[PDB]
Order: sequence, then C-alpha cells, then structure tokens
Amino acid sequence: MSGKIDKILIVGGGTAGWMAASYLGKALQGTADITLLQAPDIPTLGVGEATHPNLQTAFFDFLGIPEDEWMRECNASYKVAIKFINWRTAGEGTSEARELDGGPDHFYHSFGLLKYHEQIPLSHYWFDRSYRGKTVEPFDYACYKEPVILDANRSPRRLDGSKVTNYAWHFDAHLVADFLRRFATEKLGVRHVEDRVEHVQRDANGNIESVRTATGRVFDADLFVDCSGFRGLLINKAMEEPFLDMSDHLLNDSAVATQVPHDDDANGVEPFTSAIAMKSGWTWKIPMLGRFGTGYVYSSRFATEDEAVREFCEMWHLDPETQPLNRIRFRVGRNRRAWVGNCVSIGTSSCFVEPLESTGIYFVYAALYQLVKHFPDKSFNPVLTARFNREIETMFDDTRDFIQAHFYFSPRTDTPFWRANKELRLADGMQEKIDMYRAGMAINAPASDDGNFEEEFRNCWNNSSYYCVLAGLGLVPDAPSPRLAHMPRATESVDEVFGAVKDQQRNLLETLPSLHEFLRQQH
Amino acid sequence: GKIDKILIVGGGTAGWMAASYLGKALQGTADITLLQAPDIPTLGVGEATHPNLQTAFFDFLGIPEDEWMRECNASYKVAIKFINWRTAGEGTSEARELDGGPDHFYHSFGLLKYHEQIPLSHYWFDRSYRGKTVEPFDYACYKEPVILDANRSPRRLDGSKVTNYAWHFDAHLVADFLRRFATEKLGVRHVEDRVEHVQRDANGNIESVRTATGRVFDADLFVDCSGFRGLLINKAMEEPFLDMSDHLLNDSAVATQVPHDDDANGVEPFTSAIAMKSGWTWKIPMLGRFGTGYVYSSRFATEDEAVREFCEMWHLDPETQPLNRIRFRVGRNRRAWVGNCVSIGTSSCFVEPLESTGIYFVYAALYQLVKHFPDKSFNPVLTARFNREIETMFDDTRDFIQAHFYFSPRTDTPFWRANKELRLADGMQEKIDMYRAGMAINAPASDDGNFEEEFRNCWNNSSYYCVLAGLGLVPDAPSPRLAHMPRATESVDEVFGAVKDQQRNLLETLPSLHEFLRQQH
Ligand SMILES: Cc1cc2nc3c(=O)[nH]c(=O)nc-3n(C[C@H](O)[C@H](O)[C@H](O)COP(=O)(O)OP(=O)(O)OC[C@H]3O[C@@H](n4cnc5c(N)ncnc54)[C@H](O)[C@@H]3O)c2cc1C
Ligand SMILES: Cc1cc2nc3c(=O)[nH]c(=O)nc-3n(C[C@H](O)[C@H](O)[C@H](O)COP(=O)(O)OP(=O)(O)OC[C@H]3O[C@@H](n4cnc5c(N)ncnc54)[C@H](O)[C@@H]3O)c2cc1C
Repeated sequence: MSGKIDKILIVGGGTAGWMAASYLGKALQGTADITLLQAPDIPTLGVGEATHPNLQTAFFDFLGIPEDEWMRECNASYKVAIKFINWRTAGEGTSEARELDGGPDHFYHSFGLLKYHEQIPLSHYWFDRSYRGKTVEPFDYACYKEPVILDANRSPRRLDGSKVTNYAWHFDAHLVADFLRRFATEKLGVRHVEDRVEHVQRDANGNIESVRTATGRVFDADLFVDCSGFRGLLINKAMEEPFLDMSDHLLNDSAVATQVPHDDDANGVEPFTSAIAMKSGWTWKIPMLGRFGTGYVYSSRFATEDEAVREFCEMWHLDPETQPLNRIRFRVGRNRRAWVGNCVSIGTSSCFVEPLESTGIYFVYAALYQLVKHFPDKSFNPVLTARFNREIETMFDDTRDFIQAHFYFSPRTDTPFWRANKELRLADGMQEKIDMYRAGMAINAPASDDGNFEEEFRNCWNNSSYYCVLAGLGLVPDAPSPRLAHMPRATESVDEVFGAVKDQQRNLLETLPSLHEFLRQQH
Repeated sequence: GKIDKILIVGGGTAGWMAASYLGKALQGTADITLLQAPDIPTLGVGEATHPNLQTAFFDFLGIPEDEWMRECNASYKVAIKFINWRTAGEGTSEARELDGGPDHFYHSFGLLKYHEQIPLSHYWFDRSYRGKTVEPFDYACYKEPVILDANRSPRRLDGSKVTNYAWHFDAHLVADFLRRFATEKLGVRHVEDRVEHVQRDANGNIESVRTATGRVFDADLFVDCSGFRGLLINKAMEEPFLDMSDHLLNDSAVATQVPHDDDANGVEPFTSAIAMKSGWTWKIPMLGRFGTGYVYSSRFATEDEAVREFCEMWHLDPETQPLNRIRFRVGRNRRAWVGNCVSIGTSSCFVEPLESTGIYFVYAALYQLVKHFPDKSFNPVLTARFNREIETMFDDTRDFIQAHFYFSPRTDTPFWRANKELRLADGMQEKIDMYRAGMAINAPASDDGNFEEEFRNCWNNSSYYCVLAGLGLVPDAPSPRLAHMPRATESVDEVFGAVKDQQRNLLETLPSLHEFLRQQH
C-alpha cells in the first residue's frame, strides 16, 4: 500500500539477527515494531571472530554502547593486524613460520595508515628503492611501525590507555550475540519469540504476507529481514531468489575448527589474527582470553574431511579421535539480489566468503547501514532496492576478488591446491586492478591519510591493503612509478619518512606493555 | 627512459595552463616548448570558475590568490543565478514573476548542512511536501541567496571569508599572466610559428611537428592545446570526435563585453544564466564591465535571430556592437590521450558554460595527466586510466547540464519543447530515479581543498537539489527515513532558524562586493 513501515519481522537469532534487531531497533526507535523469531539449534564451539576497527564506530557507537561496556561482557582481546604465515614456502601445515631469505615467512596486513609523501603513497617510494636495489627491507617492515611491535606481542594501548595504533577485536561471536540479544530486548523493545518457521505465505505480487511457525502462530509484517543463515528460508526458499555459487574464484568451501585453552600467564597474548597457510587451504588463529579459536578452512576438491581433520589436529597436537570439533560445509557466494520484494537478507543468508580478511561481521553492519540509508516505505520504491542490491553486490564481489588474489598470487606450487588456484581466472574488475598495480598506480587510494563509514565503505580495500597482500606475497609493480623520476626533491626527502617509521618502531618497542599486561590491568 | 621533451601545440588559456602546470610539476626534469601561431584575437567575453581554481591550480603553482586576482582584474563569484527558466517569454535580463516572487534561483558554493546524518534538503522537502513551508529550497537551506540579492561581498573588509567563492575574469588576462609565469620562472620555451605538417612514425605516434618557417620540433610527449581544430589528436592522430548533440542542443554563441557603471549599481557577486527563447545567456561581472554571451541552438534560431535577441536584451546596437559569433563542437574525443598525444582543453572536450566548467576541465585533466604520467614506454594502462577519468568527468557534466533544460517547465518555444523529447543518458536517468525516491545523489562524505575528493564528487547532492528543485522537480514523497526519525524532524526547526539568522546577520554587516573590490586596489 503506502505509509511508513509499521512492523518488521527478523527471522533468525544468531549474530546477524541480533545485530539486525539492535541496529534497526536503534535506528527506527519508537516508530516500528520489531519481532525476532529464533528456533533452538545445536550449539557450536566458540571458534572466534576477527573484526575491523569500524565495528566500534559504525555499530556499537551507533547503538550507544562504549567499547569497554561490550568488551568486558564478551571477554574480548585486541587485533592490530592479520599475520600471514607460510604463504610463500612449500611444506606441511605447521604453526611455525618456515624460513624464507634469512627470516620467518610471514607478513602483516595491518590497520596502520600508509603515510603520503608529496601526494604519493609511501608504497611507491618503497618499491622505487627496492627496485633499484637501494633496499631489501620488506614492504610492511619499511612502511609501518606495527610489524616490529606485533613481533613483540605489544599492546595497542599504553597502560594509561593511550592508543598508539589502530586496532580491532577478537571475540567469541556467541557472547556478542547474547550481549546484543539482552540489549535489543531489554532496551529497544524488540520482541523475542522462540519458534520455528513452518510456512511462508506469499501474495500474488510475490511479497511475503506472513510466516506461520510450527506452533501455528502467524506473524505478519511490512518488512521481513532474513537472518536465517545458509538455509535462507525467506530469500532463497520462500522468494526463490537464486544463489550465485562462486567456486570459479574461491575453491575453499569447508572448515574444521575448535577452541584450544591457553596459558596467557606463560606465553602472553598475540595482538593479531594468524592466517597460516596449509596444504589444501589455511588455518585461522584468533587469540582470546585464556584460549584461542582456530579453524582449518580447506577445499573439498583437494582434501577429504578426514584428511582435513588430521592435518588440523596434527598441527596443534590434538587427538583426531577425541578433540571436540566443529565440522562445517560453507555456502560460498552471494544471492543474485540481496533484497527482493519486501524481504532483505542480512548475514550469511545474503553472502559468505571464507574469513581470510575478517569480513563476516563487517558484512552484517555494512548491509544494515545500507538498509537504513535505503529504507523503504510501504510502496517499496524499486530504486531503493536496486541501489542497495548494487552496494551489497559490490561489497561482496570486491572482497571475493581481494581474497582470491591471496591464493592466486601465492608463489607456492607444492600441492594440487596451490597449483589449481593459479589455473582459475581473475574477474575482469580484479584484473584491471592488477594491471594498474603493475603499472605503478595506487589502487583505491584513500582520499586522506588521517570514523566516517561512507568513506570507509567505498575504500574498504584500499592501496595499503593491496600492497600489504600483493607485495607480501611477492607480486610487485613492473617498474617504479614514472612520476618519481620527475620528483627528485620528493625521492630525496622521503628518507626522513622511513626514518620516522624506524624511530616509532624502536620507541614503541621500548615503551609499550605486552598485550597481556594491558589485558590483565583491564580487569 | 623518462620523458625528456614535451611539445605543447596551442597557446590560449589551455596551452599556458598546460605549460605552467607541467613546468611546475616536472620542474628541472623536462624541457617544455610551446608552439603558438598569430591569430585574430577575440573579445574577452568572460570566464566563470569553481573554488578549486585556487587550491588545485594556483596553489599548485605557488601563486597566492591576491597576486593573480589583482593582476588579472578578477571579480568574485558566489553562485550562478538562474533567471526565467520557469516562465514563458522573451529574452529579458529581468526576472518575470512566478508565484508571488521573481523567477530566479541560486546554485551556490555553500555547503548543505547535515542534520542527524541527513542533508538539510531532505528536511526542506519533507516540510514543503507536508505543507509546513512554501519557501523555495535555496532560500530555506542556504545563507547565500539573501546576501547575493544585495550584492554583498563574500569577504568582510578585514578579509574574513564568510562563504565559498570563485572568480570572474577575462581569460586572455589570465593566459597572459600564465605565459609570463611559465616563460620567466619555469623556463618554458615560447615559439611563435604555425604548424604546417605533422610527421607520424610506423606505430602511428607523432614523430615531429614542422612549422611554416620550416622549423622541426620533436618530443617524447605532445600536448594538443589547439582548441576545436584538434590539430594533433583529431587531424594528425585521426581520433574521432564524438558529437553529443543528442543530449545538448546548443552549439553556437554570440558574445561581447559591455561596459558597466559599478559606482551606480555595484558588482553582482554571481554569474547570471538568463533563459532565452532558443538557449540562454551568461552574464559574468568583472571590474567596470561584464562579459555576456547568448548560447543558442543553430537548429532553432539563425545567427541573425540570435544577434537580435541578444542585442535587444542588453539594449545594444547590432550594427555597431563588437560581436564574437562562434559555432562550437559539443562533445569529446573518443579518447583524450592516444599514443604519445594528449588533448587538453577544447581539443579534448567542450560543453556550453552553463556550470562554468571550461577552465575546470583543463586543470582537472592536467591533474589526471600528472597522476597517470608515463615514461617513454607509454604503458597502456596509464593511457586507458586517464582516458576513463576524462570521459566520466565530461559525460557527468554533459548529463547534469542536459537536466537544466530537460526539467525546465517551459513549453513556449520549439527549443524548450524540443529539449523534453531528447533522452537522458542511462546514468542520469538512474540519478533522477534516486532523487525522486528521496535519495541523496553523490552526498559529500563530510560537510566541511582535496582535489581527489572534489573530482569524484563534483556534482553532489547540493548541486542536484539546487538545479532540480530550482526548476521545480522534487521527489515523489519525503525520504521514508524521516518518518522514523521524529527527534531529528522536530529539532530541524533550529537548523533552518540558524540559516535565517546567518542570512540577516550577514545582510546587515557585510560590505558591498563593490566596496570590497575597491579596497583591493
Ligand atoms: C561456522 C561459521 C564459522 C564462521 N567463522 C568466522 C570467523 O572465524 N571470522 C569471520 O570474520 N567470519 C566468520 N563467519 C562468517 C560470519 O561470522 C557470519 O556469517 C556472520 O556472523 C553472520 O552469521 P549468521 O548469524 O547470519 O548465520 P547463523 O549463525 O548460521 O544463524 C542461524 C540462525 O538462523 C535461525 N533460524 C534458522 N532456521 C530457523 C527457523 N526455521 N526458524 C526460526 N529461526 C531459524 C536461527 O535462530 C539460527 O540461530 C563464520 C560463519 C559460519 C557459518
Ligand atoms: C568562444 C568560446 C567561449 C567560451 N566561453 C566560456 C564561458 O563563458 N565560461 C567557461 O567556463 N568556459 C568557456 N569556454 C571554454 C574555456 O574558456 C576553454 O576551456 C578555454 O578558455 C579555451 O581552451 P583552448 O585554449 O584549448 O582553445 P583556443 O584558445 O581556441 O586555442 C587556440 C590555440 O591554438 C593555437 N593553434 C591552433 N592551430 C595552430 C597551428 N596550426 N599552429 C600553431 N598554433 C596553432 C593557436 O595559436 C591558439 O593559441 C569558451 C570557449 C570558447 C572557444
């Protein structure tokens, strides 16, 4: 008809559903009735989530929830980077970095800012000097202060609370889902109903009229938010929207994961996510308090579940026959359209990719940001739906492209998995970015090098991220940027810029507490 | 190796902007020569500009605003004032009456305030749609219209800047200024000669240019600044020019310079775009004079009809007024940069100056050329990535300008009716759909100098509202979000009130632009 949305039904009560309830509860507050339907499900182990800095500025801040309120309640730790281990060297799946050229085979994709120098990113000066043999230092150690302090498990804040670098969070998603469920029901008036969808009623325009639950209750709404996970009960099963499998870009479709106890008093806490290259995939390590989550993401085309269970358990010296394990088969890809008619998918009902760059929770609140930006009324103007679906489809495919490049540009050829990855095609948009990168250009350079989710959303994979991963793996431009041969003042003074980085490395290495000591003081 | 030698063909405004920008960007690492032939000079009919002329061009050169402004007799521009685009009638310089008021509206450089993450325009239309206001969009949401109605200065007499502004000037004077700067301070070689023959090698790149006196010039990079002739890019390199008169009917102009008593009438701090029967007429106020030109469509008026309509409006004698008559090419090259040849200026692209883009296109392109600067291998990714930046820069402006005519309510002449039968480009038609659905179009990331941000967000939500709501195209209904933000819609009363205060305080304390202009001399 027309008028404002009066009633919203969220189907699904995991992390996405309760993020959707809390974000919509706050954004529309007092002007819509929100109900969430969640059925009891077999519980899983807390295998860990790694996040991005704008989890605080785009989500919890929007809720009005200060970082310390949700941190203490969710037993969270700090993330300063992803550390990529053994992506360039042949061998078994092990937690120890092999040796490369006199050093450990690792590199960092950190959250630090890449400094500009005369309107040109430090990455271009680094490669100019490396190409001409004036340096042999790796890109991440040359252009960021973080690698040196992450090697020493430093805290990102000083013990007086001073923040010295940008950081994200490690936590158990189950605890955040519980925190938000309490927040949404107790403070935003979201109705929780424990029930299982049995039938979805569609009208002759193809919109959802009502959902009937197994107890016979009927829920009607103006807007239906599908947060039912991989099953996609609304968007795929009721609305019949196709899912785009994207196995021609991403071979990984499975995981085996668990949680491992950890003596933080004996070993400290690593302030980073580890992505550890394996024979047929890669393994995440997400440090938490007293434990770490870990999971082997692998490709069913190259390893059986038993082979993956054994490789994963042997690597951590666990018993394959008795270790409590989550065995998962992922749905990799996205719906053809995220929002159809009066049904909006949020979470893995919408899209999923392996967590190689910690996008799972980002995709939820980014989409929720896009839903409110494009919020309809009961007439459901099709431009709003089309302009949202465009944003979701670009957010995902860009991430898909970026992640594929982690495997496509690895030098490894030792197993059928790493060799097969080089036989897939990059998407046209990705290949153009590579052409630019090889031609010495920045890729999606940030407008500034200095909170604003719209800028972050469009430049989420920027020039710093592409250099960190591509140069980390050893793909570097064909030759230096031609604009540097005409800027001898710039290339002569940039020595001071790298020197400022080394000073920060040595000063922060000398004065920062261990992440363990700071975590200990925060309790 | 790196580029050693650059030859610029063409010494108008574009050529000398190219010489100064490249001379500055490459200084000490390339030899630049500019080839310019003696040509019949034209009247200075005036140029209107954008605020980043200072931050993207003169600041890059190291030339402070007061140095070039005073030496080029420039005046200040705060907005374009659109006159009589909603009312039938002859070409007259005075706003007809619409609905209890004059038929004008402003597209200003001011920033649209945000309110709880949402542009003030959305609240304005919500209240106007719900009948809680009848104020036009520009007077409700900007401080500028009130002080522009009173020809106020954008800076106080102590220099305090009160609003964003750009410049009106005679381009020939800025071109002279830049020729002196490039030759005297950047070492650019000036040669007065006429190109007679261009030699191409077997890959189709330019080898050398031979002049009428028999001199031969070679280079690594050739910059075509030869205007509508495209001697390098179109004639020598054979790159097709894409005519785009299926979006823009205007292809001609008759223009002049008219003396003006500033002591009796002050100086208008805005460009006027005055609707005509078969086009529109610009007015660019300068010191003691204004440039003016009737931009019209040859398919709807003869040159004589246009000369008469233009001369009568300004009470000029067609038989004794000095008039420039021009027929331009509307559109752009298929590619701006081909092989070792880069077009800058009207050799590259041209559109009527309805939104003062002419000089912008030059330094925007020069920025992109340096950003994509090649070496002698001419990496094709660099050329393709430059060509793509130029073609969206142009096509976007083309679409925005077409919408000034397409959404005019007028139906009184074949010209205004014909504009409504053209097609909008698919991208513009999507932008219109968003606008009707209550969305912002290309909202500024912030509401607070950075050309990369300015370049991609050049036609943003304020500009679309100023023009579309100016002409009377408004969304189908208020933004659905506002019905869910009752705190925001109740506190926005204050936001409008702050604008009204700023309006009344500046109207009473600002000097006339004339008074500020006189203090600057
Ligand atoms: C096993 C797994 C591990 C992951 N690990 C990581 C990681 O380590 N790092 C990272 O960045 N991202 C990770 N992700 C991705 C990301 O974290 C999640 O996709 C994101 O949190 C959204 O998940 P979800 O709640 O939408 O899906 P789910 O957690 O599967 O939600 C399922 C919910 O749907 C509801 N539901 C289902 N059927 C019904 C029904 N008939 N009736 C009523 N309710 C129903 C239920 O309430 C149920 O709780 C992982 C995803 C999965 C599936
Ligand atoms: C009539 C006209 C009016 C305009 N009005 C406005 C306005 O009101 N507002 C706005 O914003 N923009 C306006 N513009 C656009 C803007 O002014 C232009 O971008 C810029 O001012 C002129 O670009 P140009 O130097 O490349 O063209 P031109 O000045 O025409 O370039 C011609 C140069 O090329 C040289 N040359 C040509 N052929 C040869 C040859 N064989 N050998 C040697 N030298 C050669 C000539 O010697 C000459 O120096 C207008 C443009 C034109 C043409």
